Amino acid sequence: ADLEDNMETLNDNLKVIEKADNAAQVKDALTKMRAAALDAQKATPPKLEDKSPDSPEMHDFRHGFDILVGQIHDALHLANEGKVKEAQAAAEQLKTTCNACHQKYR
Amino acid sequence: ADLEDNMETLNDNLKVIEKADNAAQVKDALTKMRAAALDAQKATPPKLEDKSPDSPEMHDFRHGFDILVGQIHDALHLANEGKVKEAQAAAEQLKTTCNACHQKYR
Amino acid sequence: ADLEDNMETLNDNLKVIEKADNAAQVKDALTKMRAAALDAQKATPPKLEDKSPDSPEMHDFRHGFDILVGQIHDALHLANEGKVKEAQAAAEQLKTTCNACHQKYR
Amino acid sequence: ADLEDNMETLNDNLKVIEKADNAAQVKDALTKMRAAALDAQKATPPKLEDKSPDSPEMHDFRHGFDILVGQIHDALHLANEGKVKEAQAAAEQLKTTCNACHQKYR
Ligand code: HEM
Ligand code: HEM
Ligand code: HEM
Ligand code: HEM
Ligand SMILES: [Ca+2]
Ligand SMILES: [Ca+2]
Ligand SMILES: [Ca+2]
Ligand SMILES: [Ca+2]
Ligand SMILES: [Ca+2]
Ligand SMILES: [Ca+2]
Ligand SMILES: [Cu+2]
Ligand SMILES: [Cu+2]
Ligand SMILES: [Cu+2]
Ligand SMILES: [Cu+2]
Repeated sequence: ADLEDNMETLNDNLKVIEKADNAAQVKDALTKMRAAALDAQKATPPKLEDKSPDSPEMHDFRHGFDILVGQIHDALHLANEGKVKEAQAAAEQLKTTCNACHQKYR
Repeated sequence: ADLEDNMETLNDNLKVIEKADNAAQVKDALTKMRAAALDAQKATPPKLEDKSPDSPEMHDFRHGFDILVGQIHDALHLANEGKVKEAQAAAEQLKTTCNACHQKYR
Repeated sequence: ADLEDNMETLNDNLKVIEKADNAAQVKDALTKMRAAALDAQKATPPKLEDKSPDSPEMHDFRHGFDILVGQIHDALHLANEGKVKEAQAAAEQLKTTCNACHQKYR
Repeated sequence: ADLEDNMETLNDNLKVIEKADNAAQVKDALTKMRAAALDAQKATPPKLEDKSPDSPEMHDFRHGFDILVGQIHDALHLANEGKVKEAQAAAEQLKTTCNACHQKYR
């Protein structure tokens, strides 16, 4: 799985979550998103390939995934409580984080 | 200040950003919006007055401002970089967060 | 309050959490800690008093409080599950965030 | 890599850090520790092999690595700044987290 595969996984599972009916479905999808986000975190994206590995952009890029992983964690806790709609609402709000990184680095 | 006063401050400064010509103007407005958003986050809106404090609705309400504050943060970084048009675009994109909360709780 | 009082409030409420008998007590202390952290966030620390307000040091100083606030939120959620023992553990573990900011800026 | 291989990497790099006479070398070693800790967080340890992942011990276990990675991150930043003494100090303080987990789950 490269960065592009990780992004497919994140995108697909956000949709799985908003379509889901029960807490197990949401938990399973969030867990897949967590793995994909942790995987993507070490990647050098195409738009930063020509920058220093030690650049502020690469630092910030990696931190974008820390934010995303943190928020997935909080959503996963809601799903573990069986709070389907609250967990779905939290997953929906990950989109701001997806967008924030895309605006800078995609 | 109270919730509605915070909301007027958010709306007024969005208009200020829209009309701004330089990065200082935008930075000042975003700074004011951050403070308004943080104040608003502690409020109990009229439609949730008779809901419990850790209720799904109050939890969701508070988290809406977390999302808004994060978006202000990113817009403020652009204004800090002297990127007026980019910061204005980011400020514009805030509106979906305003809209989403209004749809539920206003 | 000033920065020093905010710091005493953080310390004192950690003690309150360690000693707590129930979830309400934990929630109340965590809530106080959030307020203290957000107040401290607005302060200029002695070690950075002569630096610019948008300096990378001031930027990082302010963000240290965001990390702390996020961890307080997570702890509050455990208390709200009635998981007092786990919430107490999470609160004790906040100390690494305290210590990290201290190494740089205290 | 498995739990034990990652743990040896962690221990090896701590010794490297303490041996080192320069910040740049410390930075190199901390980077490898960060990768190793993150690769270890996936694991179920022998002593908790009977538990589910959601259990209080396994939740506490997983968060142990979040604490460690956050500390490695802060150490890395001090090394980035060419602060050899501060980074080495931060590194040796990692052991408290190493030991706190061992005391409970090794
Ligand atoms: C759940 C949140 C996210 C979703 C749903 C998501 C979704 C996607 C999708 C579908 C793509 C490929 C389609 C396209 O290029 O337009 C993509 C690309 C990309 N994303 Fe994300 N993303 C998320 C979070 C993030 C985050 C947090 C970062 C940075 C920290 C990021 C960085 C990138 C980059 C650099 C690309 C371009 C990859 C390439 O061109 O190979 N994404 N994202
Ligand atoms: C930049 C984004 C936002 C803007 C520009 C904005 C603006 C406004 C305005 C102009 C009002 C009219 C109410 C009045 O002043 O009497 C209002 C009300 C309200 N807004 Fe927002 N808002 C924003 C974000 C949010 C968010 C994120 C939430 C919830 C998470 C929210 C919740 C509410 C509520 C509950 C009211 C009704 C208050 C009352 O009736 O006293 N707003 N907002
Ligand atoms: C719950 C975690 C924390 C605890 C228990 C705590 C506790 C304390 C205490 C007891 C002091 C000494 C107060 C005095 O001199 O009167 C202090 C000082 C200080 N703390 Fe913290 N703190 C925490 C988190 C933080 C964080 C996250 C930051 C930075 C983001 C921070 C920045 C500072 C600074 C800059 C001082 C020096 C204050 C001065 O000299 O005026 N603290 N803290
Ligand atoms: C930098 C800090 C750390 C160091 C230096 C360290 C060191 C070690 C070493 C050398 C081993 C023995 C590996 C072997 O079998 O050859 C070990 C095992 C172990 N460590 Fe750590 N560790 C650290 C962090 C942690 C953390 C944060 C946790 C828990 C969150 C943890 C939990 C464990 C457990 C459960 C074992 C038993 C492995 C087994 O028997 O399969 N360690 N550690
Ligand atoms: Ca697909
Ligand atoms: Ca939608
Ligand atoms: Ca009013
Ligand atoms: Ca008014
Ligand atoms: Ca007691
Ligand atoms: Ca969190
Ligand atoms: Cu960093
Ligand atoms: Cu929450
Ligand atoms: Cu920032
Ligand atoms: Cu957790």
